[PDB]
Amino acid sequence: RLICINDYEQHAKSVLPKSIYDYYRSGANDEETLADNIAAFSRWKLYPRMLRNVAETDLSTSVLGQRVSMPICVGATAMQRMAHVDGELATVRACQSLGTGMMLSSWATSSIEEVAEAGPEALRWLQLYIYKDREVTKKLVRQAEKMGYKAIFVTVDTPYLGNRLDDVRNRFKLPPQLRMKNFDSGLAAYVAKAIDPSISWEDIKWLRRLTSLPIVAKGILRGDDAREAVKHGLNGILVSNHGARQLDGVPATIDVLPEIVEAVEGKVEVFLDGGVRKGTDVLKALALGAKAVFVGRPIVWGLAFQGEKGVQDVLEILKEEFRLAMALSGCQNVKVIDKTLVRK
Ligand SMILES: Cc1cc2nc3c(=O)[nH]c(=O)nc-3n(C[C@H](O)[C@H](O)[C@H](O)COP(=O)(O)O)c2cc1C
Ligand SMILES: CN(C[C@@H]1CCOC1)c1ncncc1Cl
Repeated sequence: RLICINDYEQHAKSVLPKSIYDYYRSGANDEETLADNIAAFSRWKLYPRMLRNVAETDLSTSVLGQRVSMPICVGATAMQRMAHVDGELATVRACQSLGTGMMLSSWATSSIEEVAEAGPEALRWLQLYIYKDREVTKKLVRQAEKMGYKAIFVTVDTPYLGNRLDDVRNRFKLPPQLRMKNFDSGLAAYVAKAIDPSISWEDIKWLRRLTSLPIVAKGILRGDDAREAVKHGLNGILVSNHGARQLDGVPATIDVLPEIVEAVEGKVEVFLDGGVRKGTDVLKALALGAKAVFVGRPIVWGLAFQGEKGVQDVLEILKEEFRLAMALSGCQNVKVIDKTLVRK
């Protein structure tokens, strides 16, 4: 049956209710950036070196000083219990098995404590939204700290929710038995009531003062903004267009990655998400300077197939495709993945 990430999506479309599949699949508006996040990877060509001795491939690396088994981590995707009854608990258990890290949504269908209890040994980070209620926001940060999460990924590209046309058509809502457990389109309305469209760099200053955990700015697409994040004492940039779900017609993340890596001058780690489906996508991102990549939708498709086992399968497929791509390119380890491997 399922031997690559595309097969898991096709499986998920066959088993999920349409409204849930569309919620997960959709991009904003005409979905131009959604297509481009994938197409852009294909424009970057690989220039492999031969005869480098690749018997001993080492995929291991580090994210914000913490060791991981591979530069492939789980990104925040809301409401995972819609895909499988065990939701985020299935995901964290898979991450612990694989030795990689999980970024937990602020809009998870499982709580910060529940997830730390299901994956105590797993590397775990919290994705944070700035709620208009700063007390709620602070409590999330404090819970993350108490529960052994290792970083905060603050999402900065969502002052309002993007317009995903299928969600509006299907009047998207959570199924009845589920809740966001830490507290038109139903989600757009929620965001407008709950999430602060006023946030500015002053609020980044507040958050930097609030916690000593590493903080990564998630959703940066300009070099100037990346340089402002470095100025504010943040510890990494996640180059992201929010899975093409926010402003449509922004570039692919793999296309803006080199500008952001250049802009930060090595002062903080730069990560990428958006369109990662294959081991060669991971290799291209690392050649262009990313430390690691995050995967969103592929994880949800793994849950839809088989909960924890299906998440483990998806991560193992990406791991083995990445191993093979490194080997065929002449790369023994991630430290030797260099800029001459790629050209557009
Ligand atoms: C169904 C879905 C739910 C998402 N939920 C969140 C969220 O709660 N918080 C967040 O910051 N980003 C959210 N994202 C954005 C993801 O963190 C990530 O940027 C994106 O999925 C990466 O692209 P990919 O799906 O092509 O791998 C979501 C993405 C999807 C597809
Ligand atoms: C044994 N494998 C997996 C290959 C993938 C195709 O057939 C076997 C590897 N082991 C060490 N370094 C790299 C690789 Cl790709």
